[PDB]
Amino acid sequence: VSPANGAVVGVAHPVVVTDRRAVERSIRISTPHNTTGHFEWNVVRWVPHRYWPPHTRVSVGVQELTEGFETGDALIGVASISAHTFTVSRNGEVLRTMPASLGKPSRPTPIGSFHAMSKERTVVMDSRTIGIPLNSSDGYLLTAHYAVRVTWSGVYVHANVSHGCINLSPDNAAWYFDAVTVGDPIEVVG
Repeated sequence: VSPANGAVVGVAHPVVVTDRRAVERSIRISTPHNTTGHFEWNVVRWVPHRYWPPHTRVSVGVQELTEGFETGDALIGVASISAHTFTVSRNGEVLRTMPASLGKPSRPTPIGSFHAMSKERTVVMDSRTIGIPLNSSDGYLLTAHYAVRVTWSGVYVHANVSHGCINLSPDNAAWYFDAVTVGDPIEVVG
């Protein structure tokens, strides 16, 4: 079961647990206002309906085991294909509307509602590593700085960008990296 014990995460962070109805029954999310959500699939995860309440203690019961974590500030990022922005708000107020490169017109950033999965100060991205040659237009070999993993499928926040990834200036990517915490909502919309 993840997040780990005591871990202070953001508000889009799902709980991950490693008959489909039968293990669902053996799990329950206990919150101060009994927050509702649903199961999504092995390994099953539970997502809150409109997020977690900020600064709320969450405990997960799964069988004879209970574990609990905390939520911090409500820091929300929204990526607009059409506005060409990444906008980061924290508790209502917006901190930065930042210009962003969201994929490329061939492969723009996939619409969805996600969370920051991890933080890596620099990450090298070689298309050869997943079977894509460098002589391709959708090919690359670069070091990404201040990379925040959006999806399992390879979107990173870190312009002809491939894999759907989100590109910002270094000043803005550094800040978001500073601002963001594991769990924070990243929203891809129009």
